[PDB]
Amino acid sequence: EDPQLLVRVRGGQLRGIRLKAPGGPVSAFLGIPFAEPPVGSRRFMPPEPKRPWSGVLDATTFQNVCYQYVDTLYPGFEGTEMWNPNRELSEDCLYLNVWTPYPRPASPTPVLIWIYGGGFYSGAASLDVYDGRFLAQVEGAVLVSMNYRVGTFGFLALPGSREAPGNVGLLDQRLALQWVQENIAAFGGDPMSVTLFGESAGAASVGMHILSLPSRSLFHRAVLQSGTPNGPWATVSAGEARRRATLLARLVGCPNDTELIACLRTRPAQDLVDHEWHVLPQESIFRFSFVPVVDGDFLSDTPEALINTGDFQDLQVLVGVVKDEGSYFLVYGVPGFSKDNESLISRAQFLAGVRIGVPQASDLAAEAVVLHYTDWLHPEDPTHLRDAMSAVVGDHNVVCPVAQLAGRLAAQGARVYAYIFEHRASTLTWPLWMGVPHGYEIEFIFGLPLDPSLNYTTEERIFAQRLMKYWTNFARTGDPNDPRDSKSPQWPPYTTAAQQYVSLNLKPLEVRRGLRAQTCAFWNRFLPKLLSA
Amino acid sequence: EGREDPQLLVRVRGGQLRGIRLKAPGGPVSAFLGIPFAEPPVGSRRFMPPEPKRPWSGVLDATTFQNVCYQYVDTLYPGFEGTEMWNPNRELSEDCLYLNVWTPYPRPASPTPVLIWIYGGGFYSGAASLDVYDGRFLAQVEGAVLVSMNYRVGTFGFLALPGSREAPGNVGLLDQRLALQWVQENIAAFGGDPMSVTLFGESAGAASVGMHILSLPSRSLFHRAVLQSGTPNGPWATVSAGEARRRATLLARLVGCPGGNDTELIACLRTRPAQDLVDHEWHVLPQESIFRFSFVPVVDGDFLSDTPEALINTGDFQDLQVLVGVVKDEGSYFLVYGVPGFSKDNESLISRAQFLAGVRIGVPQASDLAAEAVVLHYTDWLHPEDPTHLRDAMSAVVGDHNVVCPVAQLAGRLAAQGARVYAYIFEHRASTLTWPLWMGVPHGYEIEFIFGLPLDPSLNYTTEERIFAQRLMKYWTNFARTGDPNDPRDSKSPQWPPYTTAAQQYVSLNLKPLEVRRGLRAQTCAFWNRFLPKLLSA
Ligand SMILES: CCN(CC)CCNS(=O)(=O)Cc1ccc(F)cc1
Ligand SMILES: CCN(CC)CCNS(=O)(=O)Cc1ccc(F)cc1
Ligand SMILES: *[C@@H]1O[C@H](CO)[C@@H](O)[C@H](O)[C@H]1NC(C)=O
Ligand SMILES: *[C@H]1O[C@H](CO)[C@@H](O)[C@H](O)[C@H]1NC(C)=O
Ligand SMILES: *[C@H]1O[C@H](CO)[C@@H](O)[C@H](O)[C@H]1NC(C)=O
Repeated sequence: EDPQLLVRVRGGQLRGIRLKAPGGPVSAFLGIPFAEPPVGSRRFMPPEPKRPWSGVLDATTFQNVCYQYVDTLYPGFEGTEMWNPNRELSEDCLYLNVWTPYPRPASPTPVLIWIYGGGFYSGAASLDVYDGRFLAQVEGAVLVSMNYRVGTFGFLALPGSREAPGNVGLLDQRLALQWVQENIAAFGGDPMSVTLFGESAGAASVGMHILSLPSRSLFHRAVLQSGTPNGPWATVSAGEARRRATLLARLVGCPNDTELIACLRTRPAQDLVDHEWHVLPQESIFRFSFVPVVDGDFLSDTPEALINTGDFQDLQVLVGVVKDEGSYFLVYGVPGFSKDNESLISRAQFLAGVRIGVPQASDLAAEAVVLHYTDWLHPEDPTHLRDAMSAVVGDHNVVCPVAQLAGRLAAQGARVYAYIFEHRASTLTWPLWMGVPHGYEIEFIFGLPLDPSLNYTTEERIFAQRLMKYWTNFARTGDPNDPRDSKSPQWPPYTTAAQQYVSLNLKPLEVRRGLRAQTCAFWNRFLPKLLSA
Repeated sequence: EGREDPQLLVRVRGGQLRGIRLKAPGGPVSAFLGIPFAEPPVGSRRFMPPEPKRPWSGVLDATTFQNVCYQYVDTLYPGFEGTEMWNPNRELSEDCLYLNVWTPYPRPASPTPVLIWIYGGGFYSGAASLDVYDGRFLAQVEGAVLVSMNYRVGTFGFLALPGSREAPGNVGLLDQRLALQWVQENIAAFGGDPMSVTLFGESAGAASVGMHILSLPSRSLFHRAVLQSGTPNGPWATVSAGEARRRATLLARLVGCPGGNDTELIACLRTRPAQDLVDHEWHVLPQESIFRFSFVPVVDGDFLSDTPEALINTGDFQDLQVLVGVVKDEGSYFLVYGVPGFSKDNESLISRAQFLAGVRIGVPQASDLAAEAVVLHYTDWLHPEDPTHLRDAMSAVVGDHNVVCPVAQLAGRLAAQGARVYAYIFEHRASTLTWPLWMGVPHGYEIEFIFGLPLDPSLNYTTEERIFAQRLMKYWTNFARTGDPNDPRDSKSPQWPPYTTAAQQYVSLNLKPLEVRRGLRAQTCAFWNRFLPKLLSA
């Protein structure tokens, strides 16, 4: 019995497992329950604290993946499979993972909590790209990741009902955060230094913890990679959630909110997932059926209203985007696009893709989009049209929401650092035209290149080490700058006046000004005036 | 006769003329100034189409410029050259339908291609007698026959009650056409070739050239066309029948007025002293505005069979050769005539607030939403409050909306419809310019170079400006002669390629050799020419 692998938490005893990282051992405690299994009649309900247990609970393996849709577009293809569930699917999935160095920290150590993305319809903390061992072994961090309910199970809502009040997947996260507050000290973690970080839907979740008062006492800093609580895809109104839930019920034969939710509770899990995509009001991409809902509770108002009026002093936040946010989504619904060819399109197809990429746009607004993104020097060149379609999607859904959030935070007291990630992995399995797709910074932040068997390049390794530095230095301090590197250039804070941000790639940090400034003014300032009138 | 210069005596359809031997720096030229081409449009002829001049007896003295057509005179900066050089330099009169002719001295052996100049000035002003329109340099240096005519401006030229007999509108343009017919009949007696006639003009003169292209009876009167900083399409050059009616009716009220209605109204207007009409001209504009002119050509279904926009979209322009272009800072001149914050006597650094106010004035026809779109497009979002950027952006809104984008629309529409198009941007600021630096190269300041004024040593231009002026004179005349501004022998010199839809090439005109550029302010003009109409159409 290795006494390093033995921990007592408020619920009982755990045995972890000692894992090998290239630099040495780490302690991993995987599959720790933080909630009672949200099964049977607990479906759609807020999570409850895990009841205490007897003896020593085995925490040496990843627990099950929250029940979710599994992608089928490219069966067996690594670029898609890497995001697919790598454990068995179950509604019994409320478990979290903790990595710490071996031996466990002598002093209270800063905590990074990872919240996975996946459009609020998918994801799991057990994926290889979320492997905590590198950050724990190299930077000596305590790293925590939890599972939270996705799809219908996490976000199906009949707003105002007692038995599907919505946002329970967010409460899943929030409960994990309390668990960390109550227990992390036993692992060597410093509960008074907790940094949330997440990507895509995970970034949006982090954003909603910023905006939801009861979460604020459970963390001190936040990182939002490629995602925001504001924006077109991350929330729905109460009216729209009620519409989609009522529609899905009709679709599965169901049938008072109580009775509708009761029949839904009788339904096998896959019966709900089978119809998940069928409740979107328009044919669209970068749109998800069951996401957080403006309930007047977890979200007191819309994210837009909350960022416009919130007070963010004593908050430090790190935000950014990858070079080609939109490319990934095009192969999933836009005619003309495939990963198996260069996806050179016509003007007509670009017009049609915009109605799909901006599904809520009036004829006029879509006209405005096409006219903005067209290169009038080369209005018909397929290579431009292709790259612009990608840009429309990326800017509409990520880049401009990020710039909007960065802006409101800095202006309202927050300390903000912005990046754009521009390195494309040598190992990337997607075609060249997709550039640096949504999601491909993660393997670097988590330190995967340090694994020699992964066949990354020497420079990609040096680069990954630099990113792990920025992230952990940010966790430690709220400032991603190494306090030992006495070298210009430094990473400056994003402000409303200078609007500085840095590029992350193989070359040294470069300071740029204005994050898609003109093009985001179009999305952030002009379009909303339009679609109204 | 007997004891006068036998080279200055010429007969035209209406009678005998005595011209004058002028000195240009490189030699003498023949000028025939103040040749009448129409009966005086005075009395019961005010507002009427011109009647051709009745033959005179004896030798008409044609040694002096004739009266300037009755017009508003600028009072913004009194005694200031930058303003006064455009003001009338002869007596104002409704009796003003005269034309001028410069030819080599002695007159040419073989028939010589003719250039006809149509002055600009918003259709409310102008005169062929101004210094910057002096044909002596082009005549002496290039051997050209140059003709400039006076045409009626303002109320006298463009007041219309559409459909009536007594004020059908567009009579100012009919004055021009009649001068063009005069050239066809008479120019051969000066050594001019009526089979090679090239129109050129700047601003409203440019737009006039455009309208002759679009009007059928004009088409047989010329062969090639040059449009400098102006277009018949665009927001200022025409008005609907309804709008011209409204403006004419309003102006009548302001002066005391009041066959049936229309006949009596116009009859009353003809009892008014010319100055009374001029004094109320600016008061009929629907909004507070710059780059808008009260009395302009009207879309009448006659001279203009439809809107210029419709005509250029749906026209056949096979075998038409056009040179078009713009100056670097089309809008700056206009800001000092209306937009608060702007003056020639300071740097005109404006606030964001002043910019927003200025946009409403420079784009007076815009809804609040359209106005918003303009402000959002022209704002620098890295420096949205920088007074220098807002200053220059104001100038660019006005210049793009009124000139640069209409020209781009015209050029692309013509090139796609068969025309041979050549396009330029004029970027040289005269060393002698009296306007401030901030105004850059303003509207109208290529003209003195096209006409070769830097060849006058007394004018104090630089040596490089002389060489530059000579290049431009060659471009324009080579184009007049061939339909191609390039010198057929000088392949060593960089070439001026035609403007196409595919490549959108144009050239820079400055002290340096020709530089070819692609894209006539393409993104920004897609905004004005494609998006903006869709908005206001909702
Ligand atoms: C790349 C990283 N990403 C987030 C973790 C995983 C993919 N999920 S996605 O939302 O990004 C794109 C997608 C959307 C709808 C759909 F049906 C299939 C895929
Ligand atoms: C500079 C060249 N230009 C055309 C020849 C001179 C005419 N002035 S203008 O029509 O261009 C601008 C203007 C408008 C209203 C006003 F009251 C006074 C001036
Ligand atoms: C320039 O002069 C004009 C007129 O006097 C005035 O409206 C404007 O405020 C002045 N601007 C500056 C920069 O002083
Ligand atoms: C690949 O691209 C072509 C057009 O370039 C498109 O027709 C096709 O749908 C794409 N993929 C496949 C193989 O279906
Ligand atoms: C330029 O030449 C001299 C320079 O002082 C001067 O006497 C003359 O008047 C100037 N010419 C003009 C047109 O200003």
